[PDB]
Amino acid sequence: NGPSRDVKLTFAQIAPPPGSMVLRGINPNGSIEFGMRSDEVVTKAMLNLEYTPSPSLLPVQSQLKVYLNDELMGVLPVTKEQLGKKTLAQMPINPLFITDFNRVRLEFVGHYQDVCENPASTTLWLDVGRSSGLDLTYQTLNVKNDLSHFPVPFFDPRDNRTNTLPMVFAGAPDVGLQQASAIVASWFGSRSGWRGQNFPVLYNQLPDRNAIVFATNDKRPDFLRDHPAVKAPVIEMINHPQNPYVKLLVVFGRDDKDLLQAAKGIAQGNILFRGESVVVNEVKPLLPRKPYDAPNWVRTDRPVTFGELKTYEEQLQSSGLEPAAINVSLNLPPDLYLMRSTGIDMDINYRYTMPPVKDSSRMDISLNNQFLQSFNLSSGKTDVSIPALKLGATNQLRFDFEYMNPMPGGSVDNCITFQPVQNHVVIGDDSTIDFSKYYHFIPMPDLRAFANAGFPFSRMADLSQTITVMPKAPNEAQMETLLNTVGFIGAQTGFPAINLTVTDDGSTIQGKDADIMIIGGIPDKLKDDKQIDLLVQATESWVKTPMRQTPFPGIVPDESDRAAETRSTLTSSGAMAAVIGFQSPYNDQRSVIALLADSPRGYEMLNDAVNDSGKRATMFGSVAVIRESGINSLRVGDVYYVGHLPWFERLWYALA
Amino acid sequence: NGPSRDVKLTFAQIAPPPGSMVLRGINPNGSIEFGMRSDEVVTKAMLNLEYTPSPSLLPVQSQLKVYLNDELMGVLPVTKEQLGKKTLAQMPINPLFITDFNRVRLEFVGHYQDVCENPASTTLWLDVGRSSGLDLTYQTLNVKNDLSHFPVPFFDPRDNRTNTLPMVFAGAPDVGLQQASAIVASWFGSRSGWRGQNFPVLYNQLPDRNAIVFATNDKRPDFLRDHPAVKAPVIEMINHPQNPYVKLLVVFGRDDKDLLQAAKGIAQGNILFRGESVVVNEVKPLLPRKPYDAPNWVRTDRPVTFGELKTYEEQLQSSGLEPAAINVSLNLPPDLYLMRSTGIDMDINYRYTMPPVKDSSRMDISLNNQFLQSFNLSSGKTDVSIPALKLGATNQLRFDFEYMNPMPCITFQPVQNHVVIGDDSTIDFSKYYHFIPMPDLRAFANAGFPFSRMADLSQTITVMPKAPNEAQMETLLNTVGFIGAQTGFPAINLTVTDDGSTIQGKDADIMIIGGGAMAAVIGFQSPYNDQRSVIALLADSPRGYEMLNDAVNDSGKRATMFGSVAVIRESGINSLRVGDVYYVGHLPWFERLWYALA
Repeated sequence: NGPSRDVKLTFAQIAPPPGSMVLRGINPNGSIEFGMRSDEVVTKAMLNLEYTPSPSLLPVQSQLKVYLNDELMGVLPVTKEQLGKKTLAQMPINPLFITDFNRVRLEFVGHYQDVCENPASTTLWLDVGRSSGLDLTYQTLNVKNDLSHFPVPFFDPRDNRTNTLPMVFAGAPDVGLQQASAIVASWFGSRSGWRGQNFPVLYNQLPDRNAIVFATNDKRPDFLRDHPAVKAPVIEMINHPQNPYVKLLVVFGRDDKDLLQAAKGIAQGNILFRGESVVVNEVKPLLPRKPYDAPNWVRTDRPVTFGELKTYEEQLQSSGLEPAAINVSLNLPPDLYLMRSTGIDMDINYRYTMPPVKDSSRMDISLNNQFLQSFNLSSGKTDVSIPALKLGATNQLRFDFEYMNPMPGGSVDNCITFQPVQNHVVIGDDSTIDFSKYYHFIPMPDLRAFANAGFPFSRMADLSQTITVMPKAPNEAQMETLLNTVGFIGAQTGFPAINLTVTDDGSTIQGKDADIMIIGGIPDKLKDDKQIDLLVQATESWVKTPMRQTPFPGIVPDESDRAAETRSTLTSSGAMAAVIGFQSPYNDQRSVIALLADSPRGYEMLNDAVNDSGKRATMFGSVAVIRESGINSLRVGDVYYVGHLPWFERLWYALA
Repeated sequence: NGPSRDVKLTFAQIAPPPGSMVLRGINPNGSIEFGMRSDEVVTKAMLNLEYTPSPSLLPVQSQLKVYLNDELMGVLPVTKEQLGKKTLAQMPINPLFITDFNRVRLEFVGHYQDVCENPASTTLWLDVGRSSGLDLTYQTLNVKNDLSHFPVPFFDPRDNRTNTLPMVFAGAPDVGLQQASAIVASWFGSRSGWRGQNFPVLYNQLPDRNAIVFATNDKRPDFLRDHPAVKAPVIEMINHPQNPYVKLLVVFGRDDKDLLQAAKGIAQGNILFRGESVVVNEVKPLLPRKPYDAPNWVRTDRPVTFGELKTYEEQLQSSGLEPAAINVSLNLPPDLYLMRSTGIDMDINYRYTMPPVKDSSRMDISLNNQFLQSFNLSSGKTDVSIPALKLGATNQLRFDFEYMNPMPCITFQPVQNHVVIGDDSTIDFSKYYHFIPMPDLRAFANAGFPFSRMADLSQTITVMPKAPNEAQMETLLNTVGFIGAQTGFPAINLTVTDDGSTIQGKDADIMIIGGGAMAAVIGFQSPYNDQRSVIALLADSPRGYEMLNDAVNDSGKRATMFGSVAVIRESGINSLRVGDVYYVGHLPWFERLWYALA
């Protein structure tokens, strides 16, 4: 009935970062994870395995077991012909046991002797290659047009892929339509988060996937011509006119103000979505946002507990003979002034299963893949000071419990066989880390801060102090750039950009206390700015190169190194794009971030760089050149500080 | 369909000859690391091994495991016929798992008993001969003509070999063409610093490899007498007319001024390179270079943190059962005055995994394989003083963390250890002075110091013959590339001349190139300025020029150059200190008085 879709899930993508897995007698389990959308059903599942059982393995006694959601799918005994050789195995997977979240676990049973044997012998291994995969077939279901499960058909949280959500307009959008689409894109990005954002833009065209359609009583796409006129903003979930398995979210309104009201209702009142059509009556902003109040950032009004940092329950606990590391994500306001702090105070309350005798078992605390401190297990609330030099906008805290498991072996005459006992390790939810004793002071421009948190615009999570400058009649590429650059900011903040202001004149921003975002090229007034270190015309580009580009500089800007050495102007037909940042001429505390492209291919490259988190993480400094090869960043230009340092700190640190 | 290249690698750790690599229970791992050029793929790979397993090993329980990027390529179980005898075993390597950086690991699983096994038993060993290695067959690809990867096909950073980059002209170059070629060679040497640099020169002959072609409207090579006339300096990436795998970079311009502008654009504005052709419109300098601002050298204006000495992240940390040594490279300007103070102060912050009980675990600090001082790991700050007499050449600072790994029969899984050297560790060089007697060829052969005091070679004039030969251009390109490699910066402001009358009465250093085979390097004081100097690169025969270039590009030969005059002949390299001795610098009066009194 519904359309089908064949996917191959290679172990290198859905496995631990190495991709491969060596199953031993002491660590016999290894799992892969995959989810299923609420509008899809698996009709055919097959697990292809490429593994090499160790020689010296007893053939029929050594086996490899495959589990799906703790249900046995089959067993692969190690035939004598397979000892020490690469083997190809096809294990069918029953679709009746596939649910929203699915774990496929490989269990290895291994024996090398008919007599006394050591489970931890290093000769009992079976490594599964990363070329192994899980072939799946998905069939789309005809879900009913109910506005409950509102995001589900468009963004499904059970799907870990990039949320590709097309947006359909009648034509070139006006300022109000651009603002409403930006609000919707920001909300969808905040919902999708780490999965990624992608908003293809179609003008008067029906797409082949689930999409959002913006319509007005006057300006509407072709397929909505027969739709009756509306008296209020109406949100309808209708079927695709040609594909009943494709859903359309039609945001209909009398005009741009009605569409804006509907977008705000989507952003702030989606909990009341029901039926097949909803009319938005009024959204009342009772309370404004405060600086640095993004839901995805660490609160700075009081010490934050580890419970408020975990994203899912049972995250701060691990079990097993060798328990997996515990990871806590620390997201901070990018302008936290930590250049002077000796260290950040962190009180850790950790519980573990004590080994019977004193050994070298320990718990290792690692920040951003760097070892910080170690605590011996054979020893309440421990005080740990983490240096602030390596604290960025996005941080990862890892707690590794290295266990030396002393298992007896008896004597030479008489052996003993033991059953290993698993260990339990817990990091308490009462553990706290304090970030409330620091000020907001950053050496702008910081394209790293931009690409990591949208800082100049995410200082207010609703983007109320941000103005976006767009061309008069933007095309699909420019609208895609705006939607993607708003969606990724929404993803980092966790809050939709309800109060974002989009302008077109380019001169109304004069004398306004707002950070500026430029998409369709720098206006004439700001084009002659002396702080711009990179400008891209249709085919002519010039850049300013710093005196010294240290690969790993300290947090101190070192303005002597950042001084521009030479300015080189080059012209070519090859595509390029750039993101630049400079001080606003109208306010010393404000900033301007401009996304520049010279061609459709340049816009494609810029959009890909914005969408890809890995490509974004490579942006730093003041200018980020995007080419076919990749992204190259320069730390060039003047340094201006945004924030307020009280005179207490300045006087205290004047005398060291 | 392209050319193929065969290489043979050898295990990294191995041992000094005539030793061999032995894998034991403590660390049964042997690794081979190699990088891949972006224009090459591996067509056939194979690991040849010559190993002698211990005669007291359980045969089939003991195995050899080969990994490639943490992917098992195969296993080599020990056989009863192989116990105590030399065994030759081959293991194919799948090219599908080869990436930019590759690691081939040999893992040893050893067993001598069924119960009560001691991992530290002396009977668990596997000797691997030095003849064991990896046989690879690279194949050259036809890469796209994109300047976004501008240096990739000419100088590949992932290539560890010497970068041989032929330079093609149209004839005897003029002064402007010489200057532009020198700028380009300086930039390429700067990009390929610690690896060798060689720039063969051809006058009207296309080469068989990647090359840089300099052409003007009036003067073109024979194969370029079809390109339309250009109205601006143009840099173009084109295929070789008879070999689509060779690739050429064509620097086309109206005249020598346009070629110079294109060279400066290559040196500075390479971040804007895109497409198959770029047009350099204007390279406008804004700021000059201060002395001793070469990026390769340590800062002399403020204390240097260890983070700024890092070439890659995670260099200062190491993990494992026995963590590997941590190496920091220090390049010092070869004029610091260290005849007054005892040494150089160091502040070191290091964190480590504490052993469960106090033992003889220690950290060793080594300077150029010379043991300096050991510290004990038990409780982490540390203040050290380093004597400084290795100016110019690169210095390796090694931190070796040796753990005793005490034994708690009973079988246990060993726990890995983490050692970290802080990025806030500080070494100081800002509060010193610049003073050494200039007429030393060691300073030249190590850093190009008289000319490298300014990275851009602003205060340097080069004198060349009227109609230079291929060898006469090659020596200039080689020396400018060597200076660029030592500095880390292109020589954009280098001045070349054809007649010696311009250098009269100029406050700038002079580098003269002129004339069985004899090659001589002469250094003496500049007549027109007491603080300047002149280094002459003289050679009579073309063979003499060739051996001079070989000496200047060979590190071992450069290490045998000292004094004021060096003479290069087929019998060897001889250098005798002749002439007077004078000093350069700005030593204060009271410091001079204190030094004289001391």
